[PDB]
Amino acid sequence: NVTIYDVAREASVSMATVSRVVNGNPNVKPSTRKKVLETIERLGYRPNAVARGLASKTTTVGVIIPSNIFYAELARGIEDIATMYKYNIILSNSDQNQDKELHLLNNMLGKQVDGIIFMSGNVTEEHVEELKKSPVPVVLAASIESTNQIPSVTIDYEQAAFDAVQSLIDSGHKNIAFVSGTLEEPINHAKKVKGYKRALTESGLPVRDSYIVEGDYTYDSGIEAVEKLLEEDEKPTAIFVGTDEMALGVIHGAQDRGLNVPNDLEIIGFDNTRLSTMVRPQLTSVVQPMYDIGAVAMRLLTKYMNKETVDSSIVQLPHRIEFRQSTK
Repeated sequence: NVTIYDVAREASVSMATVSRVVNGNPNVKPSTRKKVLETIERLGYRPNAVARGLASKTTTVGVIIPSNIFYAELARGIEDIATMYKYNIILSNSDQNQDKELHLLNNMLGKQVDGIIFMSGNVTEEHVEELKKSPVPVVLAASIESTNQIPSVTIDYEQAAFDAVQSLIDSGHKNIAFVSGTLEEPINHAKKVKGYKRALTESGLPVRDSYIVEGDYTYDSGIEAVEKLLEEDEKPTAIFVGTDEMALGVIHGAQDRGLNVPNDLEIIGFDNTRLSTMVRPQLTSVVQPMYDIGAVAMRLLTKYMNKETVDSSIVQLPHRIEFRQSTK
């Protein structure tokens, strides 16, 4: 676990000075000795290599993650398998794709065995090519790429969309819109949009291009997008929304236009964020099983880092929908 280097950093001296103190050099300022000795005791540094190696090794895993809540459960899920697998977790918050890609080349100088679990809200194509570099195998969690060379553990977004929209239809709505995150992202253009379309097709419903409004993942775009849809000639009576945060906007814009949300306009969102229970018509919304996704992820990774069979990439766990008050 612990090197000369670790000690020298911690006591703010050079490696050569930690050795000097390890070797009992007598002309080391004794304040220096003192601090270097306490750092040694404190960190648990042994000067004997055969002992230092004996206390250590064991198979470790980097985890790159944006950590509010639905992120936390994904963590717990990973942590819980590391724990019984007796592996170790390097966790690290990264948000900016610049922060994201450093962490990659970053913990990429990891340690014994090694492998990496990655989760981002979308994919850099850069990202698809840095993953492929790293010798250690990478598993995507709650992240897709269309780059289906990267093993991924997620829900079925397209079916989850489909399922979100189906409940609207089962409830009598003909005129149902979608409010998406940035379409460029495959969660959107390639899944929730498909599932939304298909839900409409399979019940022989019109698939208007104007019922599909693109937001930016903020609460406002959410608000803007309702303004737009509410200006349509025949207005939607129900709206699927690609994330919760935008959906709070959509409920609120409607409530600002005098519309009762269940009664004039049913709304459903995605992920089951803290916010879904922080609006008043409480947002019925799609629950990913994030604990499982991180667990199953960690296992997947493991079956790679050990080199074995089974199907990757297409690991899709089930989702469900928490029906709350923003549907009838």
